[PDB]
Amino acid sequence: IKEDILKDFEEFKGYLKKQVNRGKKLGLDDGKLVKSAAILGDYLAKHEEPQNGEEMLLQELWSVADEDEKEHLAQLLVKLVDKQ
Amino acid sequence: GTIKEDILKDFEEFKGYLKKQVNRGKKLGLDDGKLVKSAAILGDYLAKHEEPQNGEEMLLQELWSVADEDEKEHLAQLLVKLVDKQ
Repeated sequence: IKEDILKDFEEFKGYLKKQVNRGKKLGLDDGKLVKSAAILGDYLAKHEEPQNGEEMLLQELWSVADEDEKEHLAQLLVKLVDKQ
Repeated sequence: GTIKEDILKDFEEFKGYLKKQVNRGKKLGLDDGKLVKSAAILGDYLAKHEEPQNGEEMLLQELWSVADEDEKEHLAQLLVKLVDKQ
């Protein structure tokens, strides 16, 4: 797998992991437990300009997903971030 | 506007490649008097574990690798909706 492809993915995954940590820490600051899926879901709801194919695909998938599909996609994305 | 033209084009090509998978898949089934679902075809496609050629494919394969049986069926369904968009 080309080096450029991998690098874009690792950067993408690192960005999402930082999003989750920041969200969980802020929650902790307010005495609350915040779920990873909720944080990632809020990130996708922001519609940030896609910078790579990963973000472009996620935003397109999000745009055709119903409410239940959105929750499941966010949950699946958490497992991707968390490993995998 | 904000999305760089190349990121869009790459997605358009990616989407076209999936649409290619589906059409051919449906064509093969039709010739055998069978109706094949797009989600089944895209699922078989992801099951091949083809080497990713772009960010779109890389994300899809990584998602597929952590998905349980239900999540795989649902992601394939969502991908069909993405392919048949606009």
